[PDB]
Amino acid sequence: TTSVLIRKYAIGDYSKLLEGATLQLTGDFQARVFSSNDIGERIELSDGTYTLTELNSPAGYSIAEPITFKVEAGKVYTIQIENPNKEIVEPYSVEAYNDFEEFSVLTTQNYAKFYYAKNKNGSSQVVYCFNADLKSPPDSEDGGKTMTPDFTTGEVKYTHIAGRDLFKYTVKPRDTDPDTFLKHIKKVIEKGYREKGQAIEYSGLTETQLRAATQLAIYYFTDSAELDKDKLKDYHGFGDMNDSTLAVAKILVEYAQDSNPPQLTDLDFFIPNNNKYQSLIGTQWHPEDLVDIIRMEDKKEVIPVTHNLTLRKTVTGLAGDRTKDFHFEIELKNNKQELLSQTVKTDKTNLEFKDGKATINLKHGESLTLQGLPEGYSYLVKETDSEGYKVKVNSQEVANATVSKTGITSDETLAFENNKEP
Repeated sequence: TTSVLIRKYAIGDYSKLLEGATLQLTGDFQARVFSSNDIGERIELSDGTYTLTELNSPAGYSIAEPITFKVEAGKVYTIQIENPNKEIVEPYSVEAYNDFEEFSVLTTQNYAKFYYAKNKNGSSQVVYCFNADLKSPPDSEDGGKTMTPDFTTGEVKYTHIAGRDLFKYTVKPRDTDPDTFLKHIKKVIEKGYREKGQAIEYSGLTETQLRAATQLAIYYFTDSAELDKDKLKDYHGFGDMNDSTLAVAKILVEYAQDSNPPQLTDLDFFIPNNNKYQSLIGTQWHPEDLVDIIRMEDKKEVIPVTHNLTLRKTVTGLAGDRTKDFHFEIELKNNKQELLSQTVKTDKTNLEFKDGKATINLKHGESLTLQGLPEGYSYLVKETDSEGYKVKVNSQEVANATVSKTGITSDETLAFENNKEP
């Protein structure tokens, strides 16, 4: 039918898959639980809608939001967009190098940034550094036949993935929208230097000079590099770029930023197995070697992208009924103000939200913590059966027993007090 690989990653360090996560794949097919490993969980799936849930995560990491995806006619979709995560079956197996042997000046000195990635067939494709400040790919003295290993982590090999969802690999990006950023890169590669012995459209310019201009045009978007002679003179040896090349670097950026849509549909991308080394944007595209990855990312819980919402009830006054269930109507929306129809897990029994709404009940001294709510979410909680009582939420008189909060960036607590004097 259709092969997929479940891969767990850690946000911010993709130098290895995150092992030790307990995962659960559910179908709308026998549901199963498995452990995250170093290559990915290989699964054959029939057409249908599936859900991947993290039951618990490794020490240090928060529980990730469940991924719901859809298999249909041999393709995978995430919930409906085409699966943006397509990656080689054996990760950190593709060799990329820096051709230390190759000499071609920028003005007075060797460019010395001739980065390549070896394809399955043995050929090399021109690649560019995606992280200006991180280490260049392994030096090679024989055109990619043998590479210099890293002293600490051994041979630096790369996972080959599709260049979709590239925003999250950038250190200091100029753009704020991931789509607009992917647009910008695609178009720089497009009018930049892609092949050895290609026609150089721009007069009075070598292959290595267009190559250099292309690289700087990537840094423009990936690391907010400026295209100014004065500010580049100690910036990674780009002070050896003549004014003719810099101008072509400008043209590439100005083409990227114009409204025309990108002509290239996809590009190869490469991630090293050492997070001190830079990721690499390819000039070519090899969908043959890529399979569908259902890719889940765990965030460190010290800086969490999800949050807890606690509701407590307290009954005060001598006439208050402490063995009474008060009922609360919760309405949740996401970052983009869409009503959440999902399963919110809790410290007690899990809560099925429908049309943004879900109802709970609490007696005096009872509480309930809704867990794993997304960044920037909002609530609207009403106590529906407040008749008779003077209700305070977080010690504030609320005539209608209804309280809201939007763009929630942290844990919150709604401590309801239900007073009733005699």
